[PDB]
Amino acid sequence: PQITLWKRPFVTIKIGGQLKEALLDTGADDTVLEEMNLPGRWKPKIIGGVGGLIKVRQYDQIPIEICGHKAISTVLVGPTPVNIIGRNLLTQIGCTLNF
Amino acid sequence: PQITLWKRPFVTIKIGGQLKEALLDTGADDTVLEEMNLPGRWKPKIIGGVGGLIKVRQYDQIPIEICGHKAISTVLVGPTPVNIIGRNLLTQIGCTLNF
Ligand SMILES: CC(C)CN(C[C@@H](O)[C@H](Cc1ccccc1)NC(=O)O[C@H]1CO[C@H]2OCC[C@H]21)S(=O)(=O)c1ccc(N)cc1
Repeated sequence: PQITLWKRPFVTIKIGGQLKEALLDTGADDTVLEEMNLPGRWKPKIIGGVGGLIKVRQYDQIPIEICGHKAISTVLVGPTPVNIIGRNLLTQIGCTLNF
Repeated sequence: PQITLWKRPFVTIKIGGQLKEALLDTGADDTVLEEMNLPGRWKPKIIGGVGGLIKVRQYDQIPIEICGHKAISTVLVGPTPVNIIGRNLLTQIGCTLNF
């Protein structure tokens, strides 16, 4: 389908056995979620946004259900103010911008 | 047009006779541009994202052109690391997300 942008484009995602709301964010390179538990190995990384840098945990090959797709993605976990779906996952579900 | 998200979605914008590169960002409520001079009244605004908050200047009713689509829109100016086109302008040019 098609999603307009008068409202913040939140979608429900299923990850780590949890249901979460996350913002579809074409301005994000990466998918970044608030503090949560995920299984498996991780490595720490620094990322930066509008306000400066934060430390995140990088989990690879994490299954995510989003917009009717069964995806597998890298997920960063850390102190973001909002769960964000970045282009790494938007590309994987065939999402595009159109005007 | 239609824009894939395998690369960052930068487009050329025209504002006040200036050409700039800006990110089409569905995660941003409002357009925010790197430090520049604009005419007319402004008021301070706080915005927030990854890494914290920044103070910006809010200018209303500024003409901006994107890929031949003209809008009159609110433009925030301040210490963003990148020029960002937000939902307030994306809606005015008819931009949607498509799966
Ligand atoms: C965190 C979002 C809810 C809001 N942001 C827009 C977002 O697209 C920024 C836009 C952005 C882009 C580059 C640099 C700074 C901000 N991207 C971002 O923080 O992504 C980070 C995770 O992926 C990495 O890729 C880029 C930075 C990392 S924001 O830049 O803070 C912002 C907030 C409010 C307004 N009006 C305008 C912009």
